[PDB]
Amino acid sequence: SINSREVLAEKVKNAVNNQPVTDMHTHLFSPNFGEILLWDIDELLTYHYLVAEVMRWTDVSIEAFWAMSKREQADLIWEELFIKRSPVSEACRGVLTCLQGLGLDPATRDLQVYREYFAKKTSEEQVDTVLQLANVSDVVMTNDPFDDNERISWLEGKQPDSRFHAALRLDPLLNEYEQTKHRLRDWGYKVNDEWNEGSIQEVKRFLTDWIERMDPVYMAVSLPPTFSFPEESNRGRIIRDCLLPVAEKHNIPFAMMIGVKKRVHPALGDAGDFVGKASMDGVEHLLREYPNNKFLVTMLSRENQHELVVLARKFSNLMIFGCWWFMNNPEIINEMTRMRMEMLGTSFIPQHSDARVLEQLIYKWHHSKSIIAEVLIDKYDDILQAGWEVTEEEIKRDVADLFSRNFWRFVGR
Amino acid sequence: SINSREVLAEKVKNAVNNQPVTDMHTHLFSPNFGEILLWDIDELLTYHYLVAEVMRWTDVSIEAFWAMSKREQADLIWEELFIKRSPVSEACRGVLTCLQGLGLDPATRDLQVYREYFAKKTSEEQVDTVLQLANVSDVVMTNDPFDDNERISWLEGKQPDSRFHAALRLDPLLNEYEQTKHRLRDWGYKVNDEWNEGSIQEVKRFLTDWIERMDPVYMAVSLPPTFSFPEESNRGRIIRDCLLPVAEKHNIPFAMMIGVKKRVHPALGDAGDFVGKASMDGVEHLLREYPNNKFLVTMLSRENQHELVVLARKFSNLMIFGCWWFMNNPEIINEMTRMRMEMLGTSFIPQHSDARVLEQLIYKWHHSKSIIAEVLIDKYDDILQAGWEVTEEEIKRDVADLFSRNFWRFVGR
Ligand SMILES: O=C[C@H](O)[C@@H](O)[C@H](O)[C@H](O)C(=O)O
Ligand SMILES: O=C[C@H](O)[C@@H](O)[C@H](O)[C@H](O)C(=O)O
Ligand SMILES: [Zn+2]
Ligand SMILES: [Zn+2]
Repeated sequence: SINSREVLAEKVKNAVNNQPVTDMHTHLFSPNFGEILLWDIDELLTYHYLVAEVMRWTDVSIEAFWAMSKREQADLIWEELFIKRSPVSEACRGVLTCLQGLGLDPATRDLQVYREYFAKKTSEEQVDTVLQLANVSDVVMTNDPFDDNERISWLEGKQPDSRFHAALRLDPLLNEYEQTKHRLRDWGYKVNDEWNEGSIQEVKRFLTDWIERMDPVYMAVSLPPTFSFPEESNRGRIIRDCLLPVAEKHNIPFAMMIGVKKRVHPALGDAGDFVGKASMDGVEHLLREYPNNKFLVTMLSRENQHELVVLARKFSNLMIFGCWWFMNNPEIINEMTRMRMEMLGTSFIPQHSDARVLEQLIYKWHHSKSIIAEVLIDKYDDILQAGWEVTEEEIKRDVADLFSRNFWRFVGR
Repeated sequence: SINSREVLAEKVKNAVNNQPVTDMHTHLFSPNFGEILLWDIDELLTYHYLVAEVMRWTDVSIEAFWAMSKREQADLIWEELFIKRSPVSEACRGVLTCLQGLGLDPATRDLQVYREYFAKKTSEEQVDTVLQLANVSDVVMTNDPFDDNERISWLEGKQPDSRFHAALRLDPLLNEYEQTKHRLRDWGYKVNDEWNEGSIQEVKRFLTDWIERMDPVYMAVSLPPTFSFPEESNRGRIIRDCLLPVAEKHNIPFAMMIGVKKRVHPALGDAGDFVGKASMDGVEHLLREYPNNKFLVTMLSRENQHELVVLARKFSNLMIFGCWWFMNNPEIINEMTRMRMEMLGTSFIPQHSDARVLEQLIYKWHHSKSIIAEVLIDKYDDILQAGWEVTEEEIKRDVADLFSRNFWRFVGR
């Protein structure tokens, strides 16, 4: 039986380590979609998190950086962030965890040798390897139909294998309708100059056509710190007249990733986004006024985290998830996961990888699981010491909810 | 390939229940038009059908009734027609069907709890709820340009959403021209004292102006039992020289609801109209003499129903529809629907709801569909007995024709 923190620690760590993970938000693609799925050490080293970091150290111009080849970029970052300075940051640590996880030894710092490993392997094989090592059963993608490369694949019949699931990303439609409406009409969606019945129906038709083609687990959008709802704006009316009705009809949840301030430093590309605290008014209104709609929410500002948890206490149709981006750091992952558990028990989704490069699934889940395991150990021990019987079976059940079941139960699949 | 009677009944009922309905005559309005759209339990209980019925029981004078507030009128009707006597009449049965459909429970007879349901929703939300429950996809309104409230609404650009369609009601123009002509000139339509070229072209202009503003699926008028045509009167002349030619040009059907005798009991208001049998001469003449015009007809007298069916056998430019008002009772709906199918096959429109209160769509259609399903089952079964085997697809086709396709195909939309 489990009758001590010591015994508990072992059981929790084992259960957490063995629980197959459903990664509900990533930037990975089923291997059959082609090169859009990024992988290998050079891709790991050029993750935009490391681009931002290297630029704080290197005298190499950002324009010169983008001009270099992928290998040149990787060599520079490795040299600047691993050799000239110890790789102690979270993103650098992550690269190391991946290498070790694949059987490569960071002790040698032999980059040329690490590279050879990847060269003698295919995309399909590396996917098998990584999913096995990271113990990830299901990966949810981010599918942007407004991206020409991504859109052509779906239109031409490309479909993910069983391990990969689609999520209809809609940032251009909701946040740039003034420019995006012209593309809809180019694709046959007769949206008019004014927001009338015709415009509302065509936008709904656009969403329905893409839902049928992708069979998404949810529709998503990243939003700025200034997000508000209700709102007399293109976004406010599209959400009110089109997105919500369609989502309820198909019982598809609406995922909102709030707090991103896009391109405060354009020259840095994907690495040029900032953060800002948002008002909870919009989320609060959406949850209260649309009780038949489901909402998946994650916020970027550290200062929004505690109140988001309290908001989940208020509305069952709100399912909070992950420690997103700038929140995806040990210090923050820990505080967020503890506040969440203390006020929500196990009724939340503690994490997602947001993996942009295949191998990251290894470090993202290993770094997170160790922290989540420690929180669970503290929480289980507190009730154990209080006289409660905790069985290994109940631990596996709870761990399964946190890393997989809660999501699937919420999406309705 | 259906050969057993049980499967046949099963497929017919499923097809009827699943078939999205086009309700081609109601007194409902798109929710954006305002409070003109009536809804909720108090509105249901004060429907004029129940006003007439409660007066046969209550000692409360009609004057006092009208003096009462809406909620007080509802309480009296509830007490008098539901508590003091079993609510077995069709209208009272309808209110119950509505409450049950909404998820409310008639068993408790808790009127206050029922009211609480409506109080927590908006008109927009309730229309969404009711259109779904009643599986009604299209509602045809009754739009009267002679009503100040309605007119100004159409003048200020108000447009119904895609679920609602307009029908240009002309009772004041055709039945009260003498008093109405002064309003036509007040609006810039210079009709002359006598019926000449100018008076004819200005009346046409009025019609055309409103057809362009409403884009009605048809033009309508309710007529008395004494209706005649040809006829040297304002109605006879306006119809001959204006209505018909204008209707033919725009290929717009002319709907005539014949048989009502207005205000035989003035104090009852909307619940004070009576019925009388009409001559078929006028309708016979119109169909034969104006073959390029389309006519939608429904009559109020039980005694007019059989010959109307026969008239439809004579003229393809006649499309009979629904079981109107005093005909909208199970006993009459059943005999009417059977006489119609027996002499016209599927070439007619069996029903319309005539809803004045939103929630009525639930009971109007539920009560009618069960009866129409019964008739279909019997007729399909009769040919099955002869050796004919229908396919489930042919059934869905026939059902679609009756509840929606016959109307749109007839109006040409
Ligand atoms: O976590 C960081 C991501 O890789 C971002 O670059 C991304 O834009 C963000 O997660 C999003 O999906 O909107
Ligand atoms: O069913 C009865 C209606 O509510 C009547 O009051 C209405 O005047 C009639 O249907 C009409 O449109 O002439
Ligand atoms: Zn992301
Ligand atoms: Zn009517």
